[PDB]
Formats: sequence, structure tokens, C-alpha cells
Amino acid sequence: MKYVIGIDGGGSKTHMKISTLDYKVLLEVFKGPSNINSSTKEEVKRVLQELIMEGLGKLGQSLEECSAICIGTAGADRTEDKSIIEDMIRSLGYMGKIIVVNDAEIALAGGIEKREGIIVISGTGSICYGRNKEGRSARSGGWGHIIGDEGSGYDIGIKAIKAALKSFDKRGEKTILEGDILDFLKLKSHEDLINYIYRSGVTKKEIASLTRVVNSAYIKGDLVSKRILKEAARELFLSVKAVVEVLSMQNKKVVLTTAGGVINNINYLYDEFRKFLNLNYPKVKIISMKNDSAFGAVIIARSECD
Ligand SMILES: CC(=O)N[C@@H]1[C@@H](O)[C@H](O)[C@@H](CO)O[C@H]1O
Repeated sequence: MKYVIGIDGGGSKTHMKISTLDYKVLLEVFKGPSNINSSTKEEVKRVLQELIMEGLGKLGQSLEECSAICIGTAGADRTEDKSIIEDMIRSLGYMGKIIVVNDAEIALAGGIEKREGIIVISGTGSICYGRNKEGRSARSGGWGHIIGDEGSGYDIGIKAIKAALKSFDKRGEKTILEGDILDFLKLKSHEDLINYIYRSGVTKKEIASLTRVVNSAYIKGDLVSKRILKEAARELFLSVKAVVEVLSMQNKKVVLTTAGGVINNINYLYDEFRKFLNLNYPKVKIISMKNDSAFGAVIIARSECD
């Protein structure tokens, strides 16, 4: 009867779980992206409306019976973005508790099931977020696909295209990415990449998918692809170092986990990142996420209920 909503506005999808107050997940719903930095406000509003309404339709209950809603989404970086997202949910007619956080905060909650720890995201975007034993939080990275997202899938896809073009026009080292990217995208020639990137409405998720090609080429022995993966791991490590030092956790026991289909999928990248952490922070323990981010959002919403 009573339920909560938890929404993960990740870089790959929007993922909503509806749960009872004793954490029995009743249903989940998937829609497209919800980042106001890469879609119009009307586009995002529509996504969240369609997402919530499809779940309520399966649930058979109205929104005003919902005890709390938590949404962690990419693009919720500033207090001003928090209130914009809150407004698109209130516009549905909800007057209960709404908690809007960055997608890294719900990944922390789902991954560690506590408030204290470190989370690195590398999916279509990248970010590090942490909270120390004193309850103080900090973040690094997360500045988006133009002025940030170092070590994200989007960043690896752009760098893969750049390395393939430099291989083609003779400014860089030869790499099998030169032909492999064209095969993957079903393009005849490198000039076709101009239509693909600038003319066709390409999405961040589409560019980030080229991380699959880099991983494949690394397995085939390609040195350029291997160095792209290594440098992304270093960028991700730098974001942890930044948060660890800001929160004065350099020499404290810390639990760290990771989210996103780039850091969690590519063995070499994950290994290099773990190596950097192990070199620098003896007391950081690395674990896998206990639940997913949408269940983290359920934890944050339900924890606000009596
Ligand atoms: C769009 C922006 O400025 N920053 C987002 C950030 O909110 C998010 O935490 C991160 C990982 O999903 O992706 C970045 O692109």
C-alpha cells in the first residue's frame, strides 16, 4: 500500500524501482537519458513523466500514495539543478518528500548501503564522490562531456576516434582502431565520420560505445588502445586521490566501490585503477556494489520514512 520510488538517472539509462517500505522491489522501469546538460529541459521532463507514469500504471496506485521519491541523476550538480529536477516531479502533482541528488550519491548508497565511502563512476560520464566518517562529502570530476568526463566511456570513444584519424592522416602511431572503428560503425571511409559526429544527431551513449572497440583492439595487442585504457584508469584514479585528500582520508580506512559499464567491464582498466589505488592507499578496501543505483535511491527514499 505504502511505497517509495527510487530513480537512477544514469548516463546509459533512466532506471526506476518501486519498493515497499520493507524493501521488496515490486517493479522496475527503463527509459532514456535524463541529463539536462545534453537534452532540453522539456526532453528530460518528458522522460521523467513517462518513466513514473509507466511504473504507476503497472502498480495500480496514484502518485499521492507514494511516501517518498529519491532521484539521483547525472546533471544534478548544483543546488539550482536540484530544484529544476524537483520541479519536473512536482509538476506531476506530488506533494510528498522529494530528494534530488547526483547519481553518484545513490550509487554510493546502493553499493555500500551506508553513507560513508568512496564511489567512482565511469559509464558514459565520470565522477568521484565521497563522504568521510565525519559526515562531510566531496566530489571531483563530473564536469560533463565537454569540459570534463575524463576517463569516461565518452572520453575513451572520442580519443579512439582521434587516434584512428591520426593513424589515417599520418599524425600518430598506426593502430587497428583505424579500420576497427569504421567496421563497428558500418562506415566506408574516415570522411564518413564527419557525417556521423557532426550531422546525424549522435548521442553520448553512441560515442561511448566505441569503448568496446578499444577493448577489443587491446585484446588483439594494439598498443595505442592499451595506452588509451591506461590513461583513463589514471584519470579515474586522480579523481579518487582528489576526494581522498579533500576529505582527509589519505591514511584512514576507506571502503571504495565503482559503477558504470566502463570501469566495471574492462579488465585491464579496472586492474590498472586498482593498482594505482593499492600503490597509494594501503587502507582503501575496494568492493563491488551490493545493489544497483536505483536500489540505492530506494534506500535514500525509504530511510526518510518512519
Ligand atoms: C553533466 C555534468 O555536468 N556532469 C555529469 C555528472 O553529473 C555525473 O555524475 C557524471 C557521471 O554520470 O557524468 C557527468 O557528465
